[PDB]
Amino acid sequence: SAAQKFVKQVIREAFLQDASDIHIEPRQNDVQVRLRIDGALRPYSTLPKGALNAVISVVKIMGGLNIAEKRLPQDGRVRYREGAIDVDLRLSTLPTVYGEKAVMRLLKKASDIPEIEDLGFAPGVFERFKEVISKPYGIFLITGPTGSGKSFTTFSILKRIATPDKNTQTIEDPVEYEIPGINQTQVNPQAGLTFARALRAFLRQDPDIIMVGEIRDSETAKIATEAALTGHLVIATLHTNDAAQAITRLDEMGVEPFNISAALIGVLSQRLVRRVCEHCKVEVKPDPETLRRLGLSEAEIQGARLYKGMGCERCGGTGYKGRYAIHELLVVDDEIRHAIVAGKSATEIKEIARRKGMKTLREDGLYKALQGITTLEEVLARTI
Amino acid sequence: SAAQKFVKQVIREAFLQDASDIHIEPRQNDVQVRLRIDGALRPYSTLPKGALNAVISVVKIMGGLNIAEKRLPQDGRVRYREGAIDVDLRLSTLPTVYGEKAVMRLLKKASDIPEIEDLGFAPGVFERFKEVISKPYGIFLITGPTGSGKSFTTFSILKRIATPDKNTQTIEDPVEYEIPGINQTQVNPQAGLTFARALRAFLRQDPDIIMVGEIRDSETAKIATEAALTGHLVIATLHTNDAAQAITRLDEMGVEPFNISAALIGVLSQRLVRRVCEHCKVEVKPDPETLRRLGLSEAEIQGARLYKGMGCERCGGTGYKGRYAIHELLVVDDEIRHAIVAGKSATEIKEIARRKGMKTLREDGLYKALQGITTLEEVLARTI
Amino acid sequence: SAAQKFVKQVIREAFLQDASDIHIEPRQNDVQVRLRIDGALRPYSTLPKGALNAVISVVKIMGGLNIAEKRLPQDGRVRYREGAIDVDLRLSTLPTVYGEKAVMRLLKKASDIPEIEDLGFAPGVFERFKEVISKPYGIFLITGPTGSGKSFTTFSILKRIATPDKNTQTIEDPVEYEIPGINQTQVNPQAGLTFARALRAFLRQDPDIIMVGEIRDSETAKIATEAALTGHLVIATLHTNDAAQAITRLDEMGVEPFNISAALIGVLSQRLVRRVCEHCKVEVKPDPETLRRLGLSEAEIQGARLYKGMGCERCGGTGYKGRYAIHELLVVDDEIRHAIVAGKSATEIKEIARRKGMKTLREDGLYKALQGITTLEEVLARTI
Repeated sequence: SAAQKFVKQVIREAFLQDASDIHIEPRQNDVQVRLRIDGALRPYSTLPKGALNAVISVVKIMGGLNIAEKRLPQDGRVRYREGAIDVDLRLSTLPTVYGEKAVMRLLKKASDIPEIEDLGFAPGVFERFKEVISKPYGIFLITGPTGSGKSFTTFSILKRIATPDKNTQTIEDPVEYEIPGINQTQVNPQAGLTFARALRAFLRQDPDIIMVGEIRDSETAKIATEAALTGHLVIATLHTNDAAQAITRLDEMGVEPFNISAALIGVLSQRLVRRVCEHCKVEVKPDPETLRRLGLSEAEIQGARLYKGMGCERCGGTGYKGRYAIHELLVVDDEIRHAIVAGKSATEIKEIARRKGMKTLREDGLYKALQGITTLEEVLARTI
Repeated sequence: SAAQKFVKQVIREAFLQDASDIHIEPRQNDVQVRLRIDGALRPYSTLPKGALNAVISVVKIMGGLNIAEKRLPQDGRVRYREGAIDVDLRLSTLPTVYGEKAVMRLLKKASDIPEIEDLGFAPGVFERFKEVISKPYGIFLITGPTGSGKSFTTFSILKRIATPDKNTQTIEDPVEYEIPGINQTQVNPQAGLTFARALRAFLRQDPDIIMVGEIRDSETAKIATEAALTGHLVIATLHTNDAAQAITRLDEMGVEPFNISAALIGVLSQRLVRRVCEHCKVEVKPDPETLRRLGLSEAEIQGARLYKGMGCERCGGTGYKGRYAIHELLVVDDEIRHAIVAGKSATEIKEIARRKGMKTLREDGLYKALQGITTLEEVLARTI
Repeated sequence: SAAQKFVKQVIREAFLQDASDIHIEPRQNDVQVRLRIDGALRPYSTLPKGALNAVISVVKIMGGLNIAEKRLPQDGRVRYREGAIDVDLRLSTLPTVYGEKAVMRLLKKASDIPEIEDLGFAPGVFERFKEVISKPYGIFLITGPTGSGKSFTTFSILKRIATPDKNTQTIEDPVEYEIPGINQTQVNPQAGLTFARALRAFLRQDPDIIMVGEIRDSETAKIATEAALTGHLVIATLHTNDAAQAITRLDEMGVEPFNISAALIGVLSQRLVRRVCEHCKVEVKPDPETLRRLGLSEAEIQGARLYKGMGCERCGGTGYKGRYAIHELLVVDDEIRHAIVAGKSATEIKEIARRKGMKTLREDGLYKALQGITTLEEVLARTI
């Protein structure tokens, strides 16, 4: 009874709450049910400990798992739908000394991916961003922390450029999104489709745009670079604290600087900071020391403002609803390319880049705090 | 019975005075019982030879081990109590030509998990420990050999962050702490549920917090870090005698250096020394050879104070009263992150960190001796 | 499965437009088939998504792949020699969220068998080509994806050296490069005539020249090696992406390292770079660091004049007009044979040959970029 109601009730709300994840997680006497909302788990409900196993068996069914294989941890995919609700789930079940556990991660659709316009870049760098991502060929990187939008930006760009005339071709594991116009290839070690193999397949597929879900394999750093040189547009993902580091990372991973230089068109770093919920938005003031570090001066600081939430139903009482992306844009030109071929470091490139207009990740963040998206605190609190 | 009371009482003293282990050994009238309090097998008491069977039968009957079996070894788990103590032990016995031997290991209960404030950090390093482990995301490494205090540090941090409202998924083999609010997977080869398989599921299962009791499987090291890279807060336990080299060790475990860089919030190397009993502390010379080897300053020698234990009864007659943890904390800012992605060694990472003010394991320990808590020599014995 | 209707209409159009590739794109509700011409795609037709699965399934049959196997993707060459439409296709059923994408890359026809002077060899690789092919003993291996002219050149070797004084016999799958006056055999796996089996007979013929159309089978790697080992010129297509890697590749395929070195005399990799159409030969004088990092002799980096096609209504506006061959023949001597047994990296064994006069593909292609034939980017794209 309760077990069947339970699985579907949590899943239904997870989509409605836009939880990124659904948890059915057993404890000593009961099961704590939690939804990952705006990047963090919070309680939803509880199951009786007995209901737990009935519940886990039900989700194994929901994801297509082998219901009989209760010794080994398993996973699969739930095409969970309810009325207008439609988000695939990645279901994973696991034994616990407290009974079986199950979690259903929300996977996404083309309709969840923001337009390139919805990504959150400062307008200055955004127009330059669009100019870089619109290039007929060349390396464009999107790098950084969880939820940063490395994936969403990558796909916002890929969808934009996945026009009738372009083989937008990607590497995902499993496919994260359901998107038309783009060949969303899934990594499959049984087939030999490792990330490096999947990019070898990318070139064999005669592509227009590469998407490397994460450039982990050294070979993917090189293949993505080759792709750029071969006349493909290259979009690839890393985890860096800045754009100059991401270029540096292409060299740290073994990509020759003469290719990075010829191929590179721009590097983007990106991260998430909480967004103030509109239903409770209120004007507050910023910390002037941070603002002085931005170069704002007393002259502009005197009129500076930040926003926070007062709390509302939309934000779950936290004052914030969703998180927004912050962007660093290393638009690449001749001086940067001369620095790259020479083998220059992230610091050396960064100095050129800022002189050339590279609004920094931190700066775009603090800027968005100042433009009313967030607070000059959350920005600082989500980096290293 | 005398044996049952003996066992409950020795266990109480062992936990109360901080033994790592309880040693009950074969002797021809009488049985020698020692407690490894503060690392030394301090004498505790004795029993008639026939007590080897009565007392060990208690160790086994409680452990869940077969009493009659005296040829093959056994290893169990018991929640034991007397006086101020109610704490878990591992229970094991050894087949012996002279009659069995039994030793019980001082596991702590979930309810005994210390606040991070209770881990022995001086206020300075403490605030940094707190700031590191409380980072909204990333991996914290806890390192060292038998006698380092890893499980308390490991679980202390967990106590602070894995509230009942947060999803947590822990790997143990077998379970030591249990711990409502946190899902605890016990590794089970019957299934094929390795630490790696346990984490394979944890990753797909999206907990906020991941804990691994021992990073032994390569895949386990990688996954725990993978989550930590972008947003999960991860606690990992492993063997290393240097906070910066620990980074190198995680690289050795198969975790991509770039993954480590992004994930890592800090590394703590630990060691425990004997605390001097207050009621018989002896202010010492201090010894010039011991001091020379350690490098103590006249500022310390002529004003800070080192003590030895003389004997105060309350110390088991050995002059000491419990372990004093010594802590070497590497705080991972983004310069150290750079060093990591750059492939830098402990020397390079440590030198950057010391240039930033990082206190070494010997500097901390010696301070602790100089705080009048421990002995100059106890510190020396576990460092250079 | 029709599916196949489109597969056939598409293939016919792809050849007529000289598309480099066919893209049967699995989509959300349908399948979008696109052709690649001069750096961009154009749509041809669509199929129902259900037809996609039928496409994937039938193309698997076509490639000799298992139609019943869709737990994983498959790939292979399809002998679609449909009269006027007779370019061989590289089938890659790469799995996406919408099913596998049936890419079919176009592999070239005999295209007349050239003299070695018609291949565009630099004097370095040219004279060495002449030297290597003139031999009575040893394997002359050629690399790059079919369509890059491997077999074009492989058969050029025979055209030039299979004189009335020499016993020549070749085996292919299917015969791709016919040469009048030369005895050609086609494999027949149905009979059991693997390449190895044929080559085994070739050993038995005490031939002067033994051709292998594609050294792909493990048995064949061993026998093709024996083909030369036993005292015969062997000429072969080694279907990999690098001449130097081709050496190591025989070892990768299970060929005794020793037999491989005994068996080899020269390995050529070749590619074609897109041309700059004269009009837009803009002398983008090089950054010497690019050229130096490319391993271009200092003498050459100084004489170097890099180009970039402007794009340029006569290209256009890609910056390029058609393709131009570049070459790297690793003439083999004893330094190379040491390296062959060793299984050295492509770069090092190639560099050894480079100093023998083998303008590496990077030196040669770059030299051609440096003359305005092609551009930096194309060279890097083809030579990294």
